Amino acid sequence: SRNICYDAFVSYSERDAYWVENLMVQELENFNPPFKLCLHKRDFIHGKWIIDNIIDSIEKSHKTVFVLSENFVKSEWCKYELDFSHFRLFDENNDAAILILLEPIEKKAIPQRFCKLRKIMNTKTYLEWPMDEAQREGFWVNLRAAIKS
Repeated sequence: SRNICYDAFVSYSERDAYWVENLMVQELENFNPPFKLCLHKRDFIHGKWIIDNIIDSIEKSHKTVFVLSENFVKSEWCKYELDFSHFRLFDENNDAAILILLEPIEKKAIPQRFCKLRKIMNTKTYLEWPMDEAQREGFWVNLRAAIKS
């Protein structure tokens, strides 16, 4: 396109919206230099359809960031379990997604048909949002690193 690319497309839920739209934005969009983000629940076109918003954002951004939380799992995850004929390269070998664990998640409760997700949890690969405020600086450092990895 003209230059309408993005560093990351961030999918998350409305309940976690404050964190993403304040905390993450200040550490990324307001970083220096800054990152260009497509925020799932802030930049989606109203008229445009759902699947177009998703597929389109994903394709227009270098990476996809999932902000995992109990609520995000119940309310937004499924669409990401079962996917269909669009990534001619299969997301499984397409840079992989960046996962952020905003809060802990009782994987016992996590369905079981959520194969991808369960893996994720076990693989224990994700940037865990620290309870200790003294350790959040490092977190953002890791986040930016990952997005630009």
